Amino acid sequence: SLERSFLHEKYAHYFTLVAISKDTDPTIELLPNEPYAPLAENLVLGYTAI
Amino acid sequence: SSFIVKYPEAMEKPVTAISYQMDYLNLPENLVNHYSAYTIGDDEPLVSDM
Amino acid sequence: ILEFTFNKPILPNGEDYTALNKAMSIELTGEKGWIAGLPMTLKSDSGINSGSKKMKLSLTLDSEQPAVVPYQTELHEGSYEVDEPLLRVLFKTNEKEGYNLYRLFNENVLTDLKITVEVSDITSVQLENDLGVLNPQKPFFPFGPRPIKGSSFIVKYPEAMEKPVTAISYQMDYLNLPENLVNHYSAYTIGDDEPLVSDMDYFSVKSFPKSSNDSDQLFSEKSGGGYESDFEFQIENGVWESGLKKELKISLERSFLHEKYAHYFTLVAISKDTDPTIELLPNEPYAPLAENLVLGYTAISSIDFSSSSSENQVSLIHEMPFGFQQVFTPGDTDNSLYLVPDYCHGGELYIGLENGKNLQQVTLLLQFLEGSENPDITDIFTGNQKIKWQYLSQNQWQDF
Repeated sequence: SLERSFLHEKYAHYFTLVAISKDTDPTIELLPNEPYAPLAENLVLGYTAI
Repeated sequence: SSFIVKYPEAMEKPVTAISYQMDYLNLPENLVNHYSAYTIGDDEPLVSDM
Repeated sequence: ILEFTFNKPILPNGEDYTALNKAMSIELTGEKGWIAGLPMTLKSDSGINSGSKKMKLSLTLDSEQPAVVPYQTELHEGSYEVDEPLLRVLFKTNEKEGYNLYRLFNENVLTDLKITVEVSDITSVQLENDLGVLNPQKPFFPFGPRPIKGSSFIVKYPEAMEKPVTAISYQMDYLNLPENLVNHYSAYTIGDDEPLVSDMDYFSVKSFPKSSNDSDQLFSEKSGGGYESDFEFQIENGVWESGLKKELKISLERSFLHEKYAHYFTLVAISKDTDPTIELLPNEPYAPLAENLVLGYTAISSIDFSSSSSENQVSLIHEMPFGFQQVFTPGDTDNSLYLVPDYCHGGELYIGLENGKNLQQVTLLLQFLEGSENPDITDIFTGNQKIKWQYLSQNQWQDF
């Protein structure tokens, strides 16, 4: 189980604040990147019993 | 949220050890730098390290 | 293509393909029965070199011909214990050439058989995405409608993958590709206005079966307008590399920037330094929609009939005037095989008996028309010569 989220719930809030700033001119480097969703493959299992 | 792995053939036996491996697909070059735009308080990053 | 190698030199005078077509006739087991007639004519590269120990046959089938299928007693009307397709060849004994090839092969032992099969213009293939199964008859999105780093495209064709394939390849066309893929993304820049897509190398792939192409670039220039793709694979000894799944898989190194469109669009629109114009707004990112996928392949088998420890996976059957015989089964070895049954000079009469038992006596009356013989023959069973008798056991003739 996950202890902490990947911040999907905050993207809209940070994006907005940068875009409407009156102190700085937004640049691509200041905008938030889309939050990561951990897509995966190749699951392999092994075991021992006695 | 969670992720569950099941394999009845092993679970019905007197298993002493069990393990698994996975690969990720489209992971960013640096997961910490990826969230540098997500800060609180006096511009302190939510994601400080791995 | 079929090659037959023997211990001895077959002929001083070699033979043209038009000579072989007067001596032999070849048929295959297909969907509706035997495939025969004009489609099974030997081609011009077939023939025999005089001093050679090797005979070559060559046959081709049009795309309009029925499929070649495993033998079925209910369809091909016979009684063979064969679970594979059959290729049958008979000699045209009516002709001098047919009769003479039969005699020439009676003693010249066969040692090696090589079989090569080449197939092209295959369209019934199976296609897959990371999202599922695609319909190849309609324009489809390899790598998805919204491609991402790491997404993939897979081509499968079981008929080839079950054979000792030495080579395999395919081709594709793209549909609504922009006039220039690099100029298309000129609005997508970083740092001091430096383009993310600087050239065509941006769009590259990984081939897991280890493609033989000269670069990893996804698009190749079409001799006409637009782009196509081309993927060639080679298997050095016909042996599929252990760990690969018998599928052809391509994956993307870099995305097509779908995830950035909103960000660049916004920044241009809200600029306080410049007035936005249509030339400054980003174009919608491309999704590589495609069609007309075509597959081709080559596979090769080679059998030394005398060698142990070899996968001699072929079955050999002899055709006889009133029946047949299994000669060589898969996995066998031998030292003396022939393509034909051996019939020596003379005459034979066969009598079949019904309802007897293995220890009973049989009394037979032979009623002749006495005197009805040719009086003008000098070879007439002099001395103690007489007619010989034998019985059949396990397909062998045995003396009483």
